Amino acid sequence: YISRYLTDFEPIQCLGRGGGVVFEAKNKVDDCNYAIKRIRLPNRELAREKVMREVKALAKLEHPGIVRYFNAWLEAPPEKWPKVYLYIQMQLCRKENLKDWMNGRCTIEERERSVCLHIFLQIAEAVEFLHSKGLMHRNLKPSNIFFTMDDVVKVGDFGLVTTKLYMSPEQIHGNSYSHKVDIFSLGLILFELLYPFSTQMERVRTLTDVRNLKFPPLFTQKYPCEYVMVQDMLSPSPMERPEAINIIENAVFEDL
Ligand SMILES: Cc1nc(N)c2c(-c3ccc(NC(=O)[C@H](O)c4cccc(C(F)(F)F)c4)cc3C)cn(C)c2n1
Repeated sequence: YISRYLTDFEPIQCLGRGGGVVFEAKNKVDDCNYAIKRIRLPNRELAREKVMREVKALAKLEHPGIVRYFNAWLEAPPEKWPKVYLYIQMQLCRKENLKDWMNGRCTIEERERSVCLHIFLQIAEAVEFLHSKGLMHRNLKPSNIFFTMDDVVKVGDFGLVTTKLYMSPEQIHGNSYSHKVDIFSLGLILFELLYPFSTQMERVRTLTDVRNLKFPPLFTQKYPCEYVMVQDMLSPSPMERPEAINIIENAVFEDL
């Protein structure tokens, strides 16, 4: 038995904690560094065949807000001590993610209104695209939103499933039946972009409050239009929240 991953790539480090795993690996033939994700597949035939049906439909996706796909492949290695792993090879993004970007700019000066909305609009446009193809991200949060080396915003890892601060409440109690879950996540992200934080304590407290529609008074005054958008997006009743498309069309972006 030969391992495809081990022959063709020389591993660099880990990028993603798994509960699967995400490595940085140089491809030997093309000398480029990729984000490789090793999933352990289920034992069940009909669980596996549902994952595979997914990679099939995600492979087809092309959008500027979706990380660039390269390859997907299976390995069934011998028992170290019937396990089959799925590898996906993705464009390696900039190591500074949206959390890191935000953590480095803790003054309203550094959070240039126009830059923030631009960043957000990309995240929103990506989510529209996914929804238009009857797909939901279900994993939007600043730690899983990236920039390319070309400095383009990408919605991060999603799909292929076997911190809860950005999940909608219905996502946290029952299965996340609705695709509106993504609209909720967007609500928080838009706010957090426009309103920097000094401490971790302050951030947890303030977001936890905004979830319950208890907005800082300086925010409500400083950004009146955004405040109504973020109120809509955070509607406790999913059916009340706007569609992805409705947010893009909002006049706040019109001329930028
Ligand atoms: C520096 C860096 N760059 C990355 N791209 C990632 C990623 C990062 C981003 C996106 C994704 N996957 C996807 O977007 C989707 O799963 C997907 C899209 C399109 C096709 C496919 C297909 F392969 F067909 F299944 C999957 C995965 C990782 C592993 C995670 N981390 C921690 C990263 N760090």
